[PDB]
Amino acid sequence: PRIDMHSHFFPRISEQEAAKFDANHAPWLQVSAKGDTGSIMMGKNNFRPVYQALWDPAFRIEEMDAQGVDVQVTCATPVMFGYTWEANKAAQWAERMNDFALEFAAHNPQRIKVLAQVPLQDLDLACKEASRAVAAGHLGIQIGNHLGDKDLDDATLEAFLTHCANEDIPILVHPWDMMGGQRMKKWMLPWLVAMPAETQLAILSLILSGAFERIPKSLKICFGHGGGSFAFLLGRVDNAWRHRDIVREDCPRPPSEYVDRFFVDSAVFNPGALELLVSVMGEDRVMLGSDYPFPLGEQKIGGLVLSSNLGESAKDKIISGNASKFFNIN
Amino acid sequence: PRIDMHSHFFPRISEQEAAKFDANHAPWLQVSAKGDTGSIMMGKNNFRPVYQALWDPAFRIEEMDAQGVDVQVTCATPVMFGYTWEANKAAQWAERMNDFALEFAAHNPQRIKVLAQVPLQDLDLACKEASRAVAAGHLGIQIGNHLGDKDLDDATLEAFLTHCANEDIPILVHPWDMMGGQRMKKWMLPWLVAMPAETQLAILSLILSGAFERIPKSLKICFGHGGGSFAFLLGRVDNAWRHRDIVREDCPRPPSEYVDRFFVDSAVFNPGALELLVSVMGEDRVMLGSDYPFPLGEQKIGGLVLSSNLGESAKDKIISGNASKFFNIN
Ligand SMILES: [Zn+2]
Ligand SMILES: [Zn+2]
Repeated sequence: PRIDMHSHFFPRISEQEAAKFDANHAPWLQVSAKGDTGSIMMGKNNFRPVYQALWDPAFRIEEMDAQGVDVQVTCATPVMFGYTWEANKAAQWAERMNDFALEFAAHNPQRIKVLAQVPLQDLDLACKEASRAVAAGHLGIQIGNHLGDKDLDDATLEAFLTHCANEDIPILVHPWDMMGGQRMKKWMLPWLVAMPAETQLAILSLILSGAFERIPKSLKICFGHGGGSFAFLLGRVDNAWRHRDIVREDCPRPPSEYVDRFFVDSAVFNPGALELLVSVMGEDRVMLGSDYPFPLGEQKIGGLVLSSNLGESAKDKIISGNASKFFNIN
Repeated sequence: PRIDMHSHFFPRISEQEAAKFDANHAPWLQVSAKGDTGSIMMGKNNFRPVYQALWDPAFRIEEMDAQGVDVQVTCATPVMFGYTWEANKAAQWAERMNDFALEFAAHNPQRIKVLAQVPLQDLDLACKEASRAVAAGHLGIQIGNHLGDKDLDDATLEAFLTHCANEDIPILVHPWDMMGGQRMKKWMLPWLVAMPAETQLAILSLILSGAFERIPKSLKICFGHGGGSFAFLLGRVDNAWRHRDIVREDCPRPPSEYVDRFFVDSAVFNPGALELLVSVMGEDRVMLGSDYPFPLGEQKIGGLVLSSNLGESAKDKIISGNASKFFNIN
């Protein structure tokens, strides 16, 4: 069988629905002109054109059959996170969005699994929504990689991971709200430079802060897009750790030794990069993920892993065996 | 023989010398307490502790003998760039610094080669200093990777590369003045996350802008630290280019096809990363570089390349043959 554990949905939310939370900032879906083109909206302004597989589970199931994807885990589009909003408002938003998700999956719950969002700007609310959404059927949580200037080393965010660790709740960390200023205005550079940097920064924030020394081993956590550039730049991190005490101050072992504490998806779009990723992380900690249905995703889902020269025992863990164990899927 | 083409110096500049350009912003060297520890200074404030190999060519030659480095190409520490200063002031600074460099190399010009800086905030001055410094003995130019929000696609910076291309002047691009805001305050994250991102951004700015379609093939240009994360994230760039017209708008061929237009050093601190780097760039376009004498440099210069399983014909191009041809060294 074949699991795709990285994919997005966006719910059919009317403009009126969105306007009851925040007319200016709550995103909604406009399936207009000829109803296979939509645009995520915000207030009266467009935000991103999207296509119908983002919102239509019946359509999506047929693309899945075409691709050969038995089970697809899917979760919020990051524009739905709402980490800027007032806490209680965002906890209500998260709850709605996660009901939408379970409604999306209900069309075929055996083949469409969902992960939840949480109102991460309030730790108590966020832990509550995580437990409630997993009880209601979500298989885990998807969070953005940072909360403004708080990166994953910040005690609030570490405490959220530790809550999920203590409840067997898995987490997918997705880059979002990208660093950069005004420098990456063309050619989708934020997605090519800032996004992998964001994800590396999140992994290094956990490692170099010594967060894995405090977070129980039971945490199941996965970083999108192969972990960004993390695996390629790891030798540079180890070298810095061996030669500067300020890099060692909170991290008592070589940084590269902490790759037995997390997972990455396989979406690196290159056979040599995949071979290096599996060399660094081990065949047990890479899961097939496509970023479906977005353009910078993998158009032939699983094609990179299947066409590699990894042993077939490795190919089976990545396309299937690892995400069965990680999310608890049959 | 063995060339190390990435290394830094800093001149014995007094505080009084620095204060005649700018007391607050011009950096100077304080070889104090016990004269093998110095600190780069700025005004009355410290900036970075450095050790004597940064400023002492006689000392440096003995470390070179110890390491087995026949020829070392060295260039400014990026804090000496002065890209913020008023143009004419900075052109005078650059000229002084480049005289210092030739004075540094004069102690053994056959084994110490120098690259120059330029006052990149004025294109006419910058082209003039490049030609004058190469005529006086520099083997090329080292520039920072961006000038504020102008990245290498900006016409000013492309015109500077094109000037050097048309005069057979080689260039080393070094990351500096790192993106990030207030998010990377600990554990030297700017050097681990922002620096490789900066260098990838510089390479992608040339490729995706179509600058290599305008810059003559004669340009010899090298990017520090293996090109940052560029080589690992290249498949992700190609995928984006195949699937979004805005990524193609200025770049008429697949981005990965432009790796025959530039060079990288070999400083990636990991055998798998080096193998992938040589797979992407080819054995002809990677040059041994150490970042000597800094802590995040390679402590056993050339040890990574020599201990690899590259063919010995590949090991010879990288440690020696490529930088002989790139800088014109015997
Ligand atoms: Zn995604
Ligand atoms: Zn350097």
